[PDB]
Amino acid sequence: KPRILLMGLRRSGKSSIQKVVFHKMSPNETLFLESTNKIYKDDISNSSFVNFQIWDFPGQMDFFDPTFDYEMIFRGTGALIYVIDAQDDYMEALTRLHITVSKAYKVNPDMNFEVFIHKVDGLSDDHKIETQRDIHQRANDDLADAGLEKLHLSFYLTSIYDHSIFEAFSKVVQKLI
Amino acid sequence: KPRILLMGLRRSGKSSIQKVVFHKMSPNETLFLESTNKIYKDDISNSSFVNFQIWDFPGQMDFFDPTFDYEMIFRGTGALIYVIDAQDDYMEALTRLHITVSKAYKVNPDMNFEVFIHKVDGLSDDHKIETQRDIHQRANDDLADAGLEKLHLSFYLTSIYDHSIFEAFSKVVQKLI
Amino acid sequence: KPRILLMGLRRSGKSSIQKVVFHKMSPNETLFLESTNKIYKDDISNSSFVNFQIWDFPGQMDFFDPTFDYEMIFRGTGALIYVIDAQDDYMEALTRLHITVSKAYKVNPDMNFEVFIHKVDGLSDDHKIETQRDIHQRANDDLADAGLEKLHLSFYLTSIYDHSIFEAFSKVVQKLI
Amino acid sequence: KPRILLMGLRRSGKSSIQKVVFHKMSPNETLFLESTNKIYKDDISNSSFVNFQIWDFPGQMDFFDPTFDYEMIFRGTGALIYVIDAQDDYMEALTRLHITVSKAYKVNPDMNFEVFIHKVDGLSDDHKIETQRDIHQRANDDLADAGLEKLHLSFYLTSIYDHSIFEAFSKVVQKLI
Ligand SMILES: Nc1nc2c(ncn2[C@@H]2O[C@H](COP(=O)(O)OP(=O)(O)NP(=O)(O)O)[C@@H](O)[C@H]2O)c(=O)[nH]1
Ligand SMILES: Nc1nc2c(ncn2[C@@H]2O[C@H](COP(=O)(O)OP(=O)(O)NP(=O)(O)O)[C@@H](O)[C@H]2O)c(=O)[nH]1
Ligand SMILES: Nc1nc2c(ncn2[C@@H]2O[C@H](COP(=O)(O)OP(=O)(O)NP(=O)(O)O)[C@@H](O)[C@H]2O)c(=O)[nH]1
Ligand SMILES: Nc1nc2c(ncn2[C@@H]2O[C@H](COP(=O)(O)OP(=O)(O)NP(=O)(O)O)[C@@H](O)[C@H]2O)c(=O)[nH]1
Ligand SMILES: [Mg+2]
Ligand SMILES: [Mg+2]
Ligand SMILES: [Mg+2]
Ligand SMILES: [Mg+2]
Repeated sequence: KPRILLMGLRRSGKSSIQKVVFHKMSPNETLFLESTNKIYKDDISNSSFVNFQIWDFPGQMDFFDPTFDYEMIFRGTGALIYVIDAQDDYMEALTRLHITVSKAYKVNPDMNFEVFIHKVDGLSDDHKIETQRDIHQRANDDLADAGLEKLHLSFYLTSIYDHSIFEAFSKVVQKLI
Repeated sequence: KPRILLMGLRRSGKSSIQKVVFHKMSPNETLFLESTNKIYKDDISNSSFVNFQIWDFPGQMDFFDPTFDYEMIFRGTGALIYVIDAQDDYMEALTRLHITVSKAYKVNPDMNFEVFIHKVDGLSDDHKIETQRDIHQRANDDLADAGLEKLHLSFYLTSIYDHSIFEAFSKVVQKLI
Repeated sequence: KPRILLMGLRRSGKSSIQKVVFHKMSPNETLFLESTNKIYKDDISNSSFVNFQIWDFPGQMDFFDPTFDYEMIFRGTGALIYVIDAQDDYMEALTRLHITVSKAYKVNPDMNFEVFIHKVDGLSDDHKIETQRDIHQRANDDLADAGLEKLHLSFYLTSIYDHSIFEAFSKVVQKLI
Repeated sequence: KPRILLMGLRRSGKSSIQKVVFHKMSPNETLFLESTNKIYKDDISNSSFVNFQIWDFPGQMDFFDPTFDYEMIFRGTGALIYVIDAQDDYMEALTRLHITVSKAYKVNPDMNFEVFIHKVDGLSDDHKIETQRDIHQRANDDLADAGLEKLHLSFYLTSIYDHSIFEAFSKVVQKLI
């Protein structure tokens, strides 16, 4: 069944997203989530829903940890959602995005890359658009510099406090089935 | 006990309607519903509610599939709700509506025919009214051409994102008890 | 423990009130409630809540049914909530209110009489006030004519679609503890 | 694991806060909470949340009751949340706040003192600010008079009817981990 990864720096909102979208958590409650220290493999198995697996990662996985066979993980992955906290400085997020998608694409160029520009409830509508544009351009420029123009990133403006996170996650799922 | 069918093209919103109205699903969650591949017979049995059965059909049932005795099904049916996605082109929906209600009426002319012009949260109020008028007129004209003027269609403007789907489904139930 | 009765004509909203306030029912779902045909004794027993019993009656109890010892019921009752559908004609409701409270007061003049002018979500704010005034004056005039000036009615404007039903029911409970 | 106390006069909203934030209670339902007569020790233990213990106290603990070793309790306490009903007169609340934090600080000067100026949904925004200022100044002046300038109070404007209670409680938790 399709496997979707949730990756991104600590505090970007990965666990909140899976809890709100798939486990009926109120967004307000997500403030009390513990920081994630083990990969959590969430089987969306209910007989009425599309069936797929979501892997909620600890933020900022260490690609040098020999416990983690990232190549094997990526070869079995249909989509990688990279979550960026739009309310915070995102230069490190952009660096880690690049490292992550370049490693994934090299082993599975059929993977879909989905960038959630997240926590946008804290931004004005115009600033959401400017933030997406800056992220889009910087991320694509980094890809171009590395000879990875053919690696396509899709961008989404998301918040757990409205419909947008559900719409975004649904678009990601629908591409895989 | 009364039997109500949910029919309509794939993606019209049948399963969403039954989940939101009768199973406490958030409308946002319905984005992740699987396409329905078997008739689901939902017994509304709770001791505090009106008791009736809802049959959630796969979209666009094949009237030529010999596994399905539609005449027998219709003879035991009190109401047929035909769901139309108002945000999409509805010419095929209108064709299939006509085929469906004409077949049902021929075996059970006491059946109530209930047309949910659905997903109206994506329409302006004026466009909702124009869409209902166009559907109403086209559907009635098709009935007239087939000599089925006495077959009455009732029309409802519905969305899972507000009270309207509950109000509509309640009106359908109340007519049967 | 305190006993509170819910009485009123059929369809006034008695069962909706108890379901929404004490059983987490969405107001939208109450459209599908069956008409009540037996007294339902609801023990509010949760260890965190005030403990009391709510008796949800069939609408328009028959005072002439010899199965029902209304005097005994009233002698054990702390408050009687009489629910009136504000969206409907309320002349019969006023007649039945009078009959009900006069019978109750005669056996238990310590009972509290609480009139919920209900379903006010369908009224303008000014019309809510005029409706309460008309009900208040008519009900008190009927009491005066019967020599029951000392029987006090309290009036509340309520809806299951907002905080008002909770506020009203809380006021009734607080008077008893 | 961190221990957080909820203290404050009766009816200030302590139990409502813990129920709404940590037990999915609707704010409307909190109207029916019983007055608390025993300390309730609530272990926030879910494997996805920060793990800590909340002690919901009866309002206005009696420091002279020999059943209660307040010094021992305070020595094991990371934060003390003192809840003040902003809609009510708060002179007694301020007196009891002072007594409480001075006793706590004397045995555990590392404790965090968190004052929730609560029920602010009943105040205008400007009156919220003036109420916080008056409470802040009066509380600090009392500390200064007692030679307790180094005892720091943090102030929060909270309501169970919006995000503010969640935000406030989250800030308190985050300071402890
Ligand atoms: N304003 C706002 N805050 C959000 C949003 N999504 C998550 N948060 C907040 O962001 C914080 C961190 O969320 P969390 O899901 O734990 O992040 P994470 O990416 O799983 N962290 P880790 O990698 O350490 O496990 C929480 O306080 C949460 O409520 C959002 O859309 N808007
Ligand atoms: N905007 C909007 N979308 C809706 C509404 N009702 C359903 N949807 C969406 O329509 C899509 C299809 O819904 P679904 O209930 O699976 O349709 P179905 O008619 O059961 N399909 P099938 O016949 O294949 O089983 C979902 O993404 C769902 O969220 C509505 O009122 N508004
Ligand atoms: N608009 C609106 N409708 C309401 C309100 N309360 C209840 N209703 C509706 O009124 C109808 C009847 O409700 P119900 O609770 O069954 O009434 P009842 O007084 O228990 N009837 P019976 O005496 O026959 O058992 C339902 O369709 C319900 O949704 C309200 O505050 N506003
Ligand atoms: N308007 C409003 N009312 C609130 C708020 N928080 C609590 N309340 C109300 O305040 C009342 C008392 O709440 P409760 O939680 O029992 O208070 P407590 O401090 O635990 N009392 P005790 O010390 O006796 O146990 C309830 O009616 C509750 O609904 C709030 O933010 N706003
Ligand atoms: Mg996490
Ligand atoms: Mg379906
Ligand atoms: Mg009833
Ligand atoms: Mg309490």
